[PDB]
Amino acid sequence: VEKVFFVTSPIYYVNAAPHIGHVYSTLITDVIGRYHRVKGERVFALTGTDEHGQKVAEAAKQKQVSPYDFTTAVAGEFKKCFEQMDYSIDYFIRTTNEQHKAVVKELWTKLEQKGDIYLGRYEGWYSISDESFLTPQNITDGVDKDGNPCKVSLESGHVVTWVSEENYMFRLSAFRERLLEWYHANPGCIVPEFRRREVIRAVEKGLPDLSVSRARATLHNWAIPVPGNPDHCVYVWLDALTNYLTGSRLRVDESGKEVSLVDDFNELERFPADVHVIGKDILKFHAIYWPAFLLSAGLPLPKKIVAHGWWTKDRKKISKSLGNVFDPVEKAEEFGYDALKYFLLRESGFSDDGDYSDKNMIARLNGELADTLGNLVMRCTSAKINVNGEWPSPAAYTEEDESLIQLIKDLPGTADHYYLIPDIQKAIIAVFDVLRAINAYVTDMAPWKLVKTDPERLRTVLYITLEGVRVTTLLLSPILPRKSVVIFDMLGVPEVHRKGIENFEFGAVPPGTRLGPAVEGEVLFSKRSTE
Ligand code: MET
Repeated sequence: VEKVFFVTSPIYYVNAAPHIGHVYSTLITDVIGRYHRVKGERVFALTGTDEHGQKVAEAAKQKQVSPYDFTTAVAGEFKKCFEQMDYSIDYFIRTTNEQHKAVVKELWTKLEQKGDIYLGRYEGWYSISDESFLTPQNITDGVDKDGNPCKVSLESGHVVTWVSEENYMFRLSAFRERLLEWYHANPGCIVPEFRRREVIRAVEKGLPDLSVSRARATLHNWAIPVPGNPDHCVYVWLDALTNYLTGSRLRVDESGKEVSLVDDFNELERFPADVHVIGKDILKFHAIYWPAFLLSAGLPLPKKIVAHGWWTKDRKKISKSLGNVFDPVEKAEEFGYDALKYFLLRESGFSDDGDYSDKNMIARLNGELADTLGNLVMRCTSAKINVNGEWPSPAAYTEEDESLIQLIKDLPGTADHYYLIPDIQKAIIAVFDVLRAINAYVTDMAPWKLVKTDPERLRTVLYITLEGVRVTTLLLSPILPRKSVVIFDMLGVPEVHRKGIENFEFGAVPPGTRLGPAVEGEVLFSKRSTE
């Protein structure tokens, strides 16, 4: 089936200013989308803010201003942050959006008409901070804003409160068997595999029904009224997850504003999501609740959920209160935007909780970006080595030559598979293995000596090196969007050859193609010292 490739980030709570986690989640969403665009597919990448709920309402009361004003301000900080980060997200959705509210009421009504919503009670623990229902097994003793004996979440250490309310209940218990068939029928639907095994384990045990409304007073009336019952507000998470459906139904003008909400998702060809990017902390909502609502509603399920780990800086937890900040915009202004993105995507894979340090950041920048990639691009474009500033016509290939060409021919297929898992770390590693090999070959052939000893041999070496750099750069273009463009400009690659699977093939740029012009004292990535 040919559709718009639909990739999403979570929509983030606006209780506080944007930080590394949100930037990271959205970066992953952005990269996946960028990769599919270079394959020449239609893409719709979505991000946004989760604006209702007790959490956010209470954060706005502590700042002493109205929820409308608070949400709008912090939403503006998220937008500015994501604009500053230089993503290519197609739409930014806000749950306060009036068209989103409409979609929630449709979905709610669908679940009701299906017989999957009844009036009951929830008597149990709740984490306001995580907007999450918890069982006694998932709580323990801790301390509060005072240092008094309270209870807290085992998942996140946030304070939990006991809740005893008449609530509308969704019949989650009835979807155990269908969710299990879904996980087994699609054994790559949740990534990484161990997180997938976690979900199955939990659903195997049993599922209780889920509260999907709350008494209106508890939410400080900052939520979507339940259709036909204004005493209840819709569960912030049922509201939030619906953003994926809403976004799938919004037509967006060139400027980025929503102009229209279609009746049927099939109209825009986006739903269901091909990949939901999320953090491990919200897996249950996406892998258990969401598919269950969708099955209830008769809507198609997503194809993949990819769930990633948390970040630390210098092996310490990130918190401005604890005196350990990690400002991405600041670190990007220092070391470069593409470099920072590279590091975040290279340093840790999804199954791990990565660790930033200035030490390790400078090591990768210098080692991989400058010494391996940058160095190689300057060599094959240098006036010393490439005396005509053109793509030379290759002569006969040696066996060594071919060993390298084979690695390059194989690289796209391999990088492709990793991008589609998705496993961006392994895609990057694959590309740089090929880059290390090209460097080894260039050291080995010593083209600088060939300039005078064997010009005919130089043509071959130089052509392979150029083509290896082009192909590796193309495949890195979702990771280094701006730098890939500089590289292609230096290689003088025509625009048409900078995307499309046609240009994954070795030899797509003809000999005779002219290099771009040099600039006095230019460098791709410049090295930073070890303080
Ligand atoms: C439907 S994704 C909701 C995610 C939630 N607002 C968070 O910040 O964790």
